[PDB]
Amino acid sequence: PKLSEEQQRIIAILLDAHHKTYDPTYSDFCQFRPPVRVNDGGGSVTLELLQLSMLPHLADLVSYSIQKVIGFAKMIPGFRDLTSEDQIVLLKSSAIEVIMLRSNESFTMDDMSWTCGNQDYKYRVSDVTKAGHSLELIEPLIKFQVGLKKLNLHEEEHVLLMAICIVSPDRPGVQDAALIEAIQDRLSNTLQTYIRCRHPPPGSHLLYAKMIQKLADLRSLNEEHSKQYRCLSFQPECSMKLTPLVLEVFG
Ligand SMILES: CCC(CC)(c1ccc(OC[C@@H](O)C(C)(C)C)c(C)c1)c1cc(C)c(C(=O)Nc2nnn[nH]2)s1
Repeated sequence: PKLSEEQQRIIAILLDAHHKTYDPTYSDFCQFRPPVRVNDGGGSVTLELLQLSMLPHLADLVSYSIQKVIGFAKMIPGFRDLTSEDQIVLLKSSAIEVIMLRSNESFTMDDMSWTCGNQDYKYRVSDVTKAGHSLELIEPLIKFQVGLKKLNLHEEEHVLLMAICIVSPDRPGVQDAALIEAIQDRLSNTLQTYIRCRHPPPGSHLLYAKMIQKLADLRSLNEEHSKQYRCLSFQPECSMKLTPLVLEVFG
């Protein structure tokens, strides 16, 4: 097969959008409220909810990340042709899934952590539980990160996957499903063609089907995250540890 001029333009736009919305040096992380790691009885749920020591830092990180996702989405070919109602629905419903995809670049299989520079910005299972989450979310999240890392995606495939994730016509509340489907089909066809033309074997074997499966896995992680966020919101005064953007997107 062959990538058309339009498909190559779409790829060039998305790579550029990524380069403009992802900092591989994590230079802004020092501006977030500082990470706090204290004694909590070996990860006791009770003391983790009493302290929520990692919540202001990780809420700042997710809020920064939603801002970058918004910036990326604005550059997706066709996204600005949608109504403001469809843009909000797509952005709110995909935000945590795109964050999970984005975070894979800093994820390392050496020690199963997200290494964003200094050991202060090295995140593990323990840090997520220190923000109030339980193993029902962080165990399959780690499983997803490893699974995605083993795909060894080209940057072109990585940007196309995040773009396909955002522009999903099957999100609850979407009005113009037909226009969203036409945008995603253009992106999905660009991806299938890219894999056939540029991805060499063995890595290319059933890669499109594996990428689509990661999108289904992301929906299940989104529902679990949404359940965990509701339980965290029952904790008195925890909203003051969040941000207006995080409260709007997840509330
Ligand atoms: C995806 C995993 C992880 C692990 C620390 C994460 C953070 C907060 C989390 O929960 C907190 C939320 O539930 C609240 C309550 C809404 C705040 C959860 C469940 C996971 C992130 C790691 C990195 C590097 C991320 C990021 O954003 N990477 C980026 N962005 N830009 N450049 N690098 S996110």
